[PDB]
Amino acid sequence: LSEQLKHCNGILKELLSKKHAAYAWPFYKPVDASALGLHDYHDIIKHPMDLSTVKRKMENRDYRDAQEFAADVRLMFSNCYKYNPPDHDVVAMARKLQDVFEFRYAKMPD
Ligand SMILES: CCOC(=O)Nc1cc(-c2ccc(C)c(NS(C)(=O)=O)c2)nn2c(C)nnc12
Repeated sequence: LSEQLKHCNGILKELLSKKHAAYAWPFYKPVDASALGLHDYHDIIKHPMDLSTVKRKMENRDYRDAQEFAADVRLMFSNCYKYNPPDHDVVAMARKLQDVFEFRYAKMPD
């Protein structure tokens, strides 16, 4: 891990931590469209993403740089904003978790 990717790994640890679990847990595993009845989910969302996938990629040392890590995390959030109306509970949860991500990601030394 580069120093930037070590920083990203620490961010991932925080996003997965009990501190944020009350709004992070819908992002812990891939959206299960069949169980939830999200009929059009895989038509609307071309590239699903979630924290278990980010965690797998980081653990396997698959990210080439910090930008690749950030793109996945933002893809996860953007999918949630794209699929859901603005007043849905899960959009508010996404925003609270993204507050954590964007602030800590911005503090990455460069
Ligand atoms: C028409 C109503 O729209 C929605 O219900 N939307 C969304 C719902 C949930 C969601 C809820 C409850 C549970 C138990 C789960 N679990 S999981 C990760 O296995 O699928 C997920 N996540 N979500 C994400 C991300 N993005 N959108 C949604």
